[PDB]
Amino acid sequence: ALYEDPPDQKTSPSGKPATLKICSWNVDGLRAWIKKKGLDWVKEEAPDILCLQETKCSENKLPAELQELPGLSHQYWSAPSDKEGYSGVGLLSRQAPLKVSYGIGDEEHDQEGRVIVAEFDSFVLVTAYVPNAGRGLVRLEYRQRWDEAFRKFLKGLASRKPLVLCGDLNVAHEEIDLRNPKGNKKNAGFTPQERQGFGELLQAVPLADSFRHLYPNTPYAYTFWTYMMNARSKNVGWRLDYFLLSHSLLPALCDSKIRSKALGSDHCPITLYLAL
DNA sequence: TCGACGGATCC
DNA sequence: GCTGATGCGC
DNA sequence: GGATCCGTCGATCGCATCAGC
Ligand SMILES: [Mn+2]
Ligand SMILES: [Mn+2]
Repeated sequence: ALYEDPPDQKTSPSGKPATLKICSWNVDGLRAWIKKKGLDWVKEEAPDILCLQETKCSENKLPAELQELPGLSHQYWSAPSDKEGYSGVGLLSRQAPLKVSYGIGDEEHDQEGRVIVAEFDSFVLVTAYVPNAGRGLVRLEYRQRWDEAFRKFLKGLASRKPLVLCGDLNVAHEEIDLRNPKGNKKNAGFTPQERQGFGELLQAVPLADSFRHLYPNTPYAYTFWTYMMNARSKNVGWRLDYFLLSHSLLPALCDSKIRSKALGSDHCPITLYLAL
């Protein structure tokens, strides 16, 4: 069945108003997404921080519209080191971060422009585009290696500051997180190995699934739909895009949204409200 | 994701 | 710039 | 031996590249 995201809750569990609004979006081709009016949607949402995944766009080719964007003037981009039109992430912020870094510190895993770490006053933001296990599961062996290194990196990071992790984590954690769980247990994104990695990420860092924490029993809430077979119009999709939080920030959590109606990609954007 | 193939296996 | 083919992806 | 089931196994959509010129 179709899904309607509930209204934005903008106070914390103690009624402190939301001070920080982060939006994350796998744009699936940055240039195409801008031509499909993505930035119009971003300007109306007016986030304080905007994280993009799968930009498929070198730093030379970044369209001009992105400079004329003064609510998000501090902009950071990572592209693969030797693979054009593939992967890529960016982070755009209203306020400059204290410190920005690329990758996780493991050469093996830092060649495909997938991770930006931005340290602010009260917390660290990681945005990530996790490697897809691939058709026929060709990259499943590599993904489990990625998962373990990524988990260890985030565990280290969260021991020093509160952590927000957002982005396309390329796994649907539980059967409620996709429309066709039965038909997809040997497919990328829903293998038992990918579901276990997510579980161990939640437990080992530790982190909480912001959206599932607030709506633990809400089905049909998805962030991705394949372009094929008109899946989006039937809401035959997957929840692949997350905000994961240090438990300490759970009392700062106001809401975790899914903007199902914003068009322009095969993912919709997700939006996080925090009281900091 | 879907339909079309199989090759089972029951009524 | 243009065609046609390939890589990638839930 | 005619009908439903049940595991593969191809053809879709969309973006961006590449090879050639
Ligand atoms: Mn994509
Ligand atoms: Mn079946």
